[PDB]
Formats: sequence, C-alpha cells, structure tokens
Amino acid sequence: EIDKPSQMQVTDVQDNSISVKWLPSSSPVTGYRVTTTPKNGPGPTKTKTAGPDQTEMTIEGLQPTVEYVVSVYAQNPSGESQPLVQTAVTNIDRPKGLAFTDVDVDSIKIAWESPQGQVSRYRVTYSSPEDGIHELFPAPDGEEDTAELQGLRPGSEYTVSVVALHDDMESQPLIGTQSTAIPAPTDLKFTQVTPTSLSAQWTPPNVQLTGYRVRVTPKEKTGPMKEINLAPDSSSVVVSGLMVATKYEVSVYALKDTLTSRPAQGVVTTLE
Repeated sequence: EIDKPSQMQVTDVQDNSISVKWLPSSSPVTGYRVTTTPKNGPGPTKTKTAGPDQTEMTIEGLQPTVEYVVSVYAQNPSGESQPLVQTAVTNIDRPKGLAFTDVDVDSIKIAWESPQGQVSRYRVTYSSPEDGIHELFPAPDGEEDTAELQGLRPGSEYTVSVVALHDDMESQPLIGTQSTAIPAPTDLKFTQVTPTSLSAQWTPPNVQLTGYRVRVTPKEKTGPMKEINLAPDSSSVVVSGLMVATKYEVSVYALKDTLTSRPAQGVVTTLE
C-alpha cells in the first residue's frame, strides 16, 4: 500500500485548463502522476508528473465544456497508489469577431463566430446613454450566429455584449460598440423664391446634432453650387447669389459629429 493523497481541491477553472491541489501522502514518494480524462468514453487523455514535494498542478490543453475527471497518484519506483478522483467541467470559451451589418436608423444587425464549446443559449444585451439597457428575447439558441436589435433610438452610440451560456456557466462577454444612423430632416418646404434666392424650412430630427449641411446645385445646367454650414438649432435656410430661371436642387444634411444623415431633398426653380 501507498497512502493516497487526500482532500483534493480545485483552485481554478477556465476554458482550457484546470488547477487542482491535494494533500501530500504519508508514504515517501518520488512524485505524483496526475491524469485528466473526459467522463464519457472518447476524448484525449492528458498526463503530467509532479515532483515529490509538489501538491498543486495545472493541466492545460483541454477542451471547453467537457466534464473531466482528475486522478492523482502517489508514485514510487516500485508501483503506484490508488487514484484520488475529482470531477470538473471546463468553462465555455469566449465568442469573438463581432460584426455590425445593416446599421439603420432603428435597427442594428450583429453577427459573431460561434465558440468551440457547446453553447445552450446566448444572452445578447445592448445599451446606450439615450435608452438604457435591454436584453434580447427570445435568447438566440446555440445554433445561431445572427441577431437583430430593433426599436433603437437614432443618433446613439450603442454597446453590444454577447455572452455564451451552457447550463450553469457563462463565458466572457464579447463587446463591440456601434452607433445608429441619424434620420433625415422631414417636411422640407420652400417658403419664398426670387430670381436670385430661395428660402426653405424643415422639421428638425429627434437627435441632438452638431449642425447642418445644405447644398444647392443646379439641375440640367452647369454653374456654381453653394454649401452653407448651419447651427444645430436651425430649422430653415436662405440661399443667396443664385442664377436666374434655374432649376435648383436643395439637400439638407443633418450632422452629428462623424455621422451624416440622408439628405432631405427638394427641387425648386428660381424666378425668370
């Protein structure tokens, strides 16, 4: 007989390694042989050897969400003791590669890479300073790479976190930030036109903007074009110095820092 190691403790778990510690045996030993095997039939077995005074061991190179059984053996040149057994399940690995597609004024479609570990459901949460925290339902199952966030507030920097769930465990979140689109100004109405000037007004969008960009360009004819930069609180414009009897196109762009809304467009002809 060789007195077995006693009271095995698991000090750390993660998606590819298990850390265990044990109490030294009573018999004088040359070392300890630790082994890791999946609790089911198949799989790969990892075997490491600890020193005679080593009571801890980390086993790397494992697979995520696998029920491993760790056996410790007290060793001599003559033989081996009986194994102290202790089971442990590896954690689920982190999803990576968050992609943002079809970013609209109201919707953001996200895509990611499925982790190698078997995932039951996902938990997609998204948030922004303007509309708080939301959790998506129904939670995407493990056999899905896509997710569509709907009903978002325009002109908002949204943060999206995706975490994989398997039974009791949670992965590390994969986080990615993405801003929604700014809607175009509405109800572009021309108020007064002259042979050399026009006046237009609009209903401003429901976003805190940094300014506007209005560009006036002739249609069906070649000539000068004008572009004015306006304050964010503006809702109308007067463009002067235009040509006589001239079909002009007026585009109103809403600007919030680095993002540009679609143009609120309208066509009008100057006076003959």
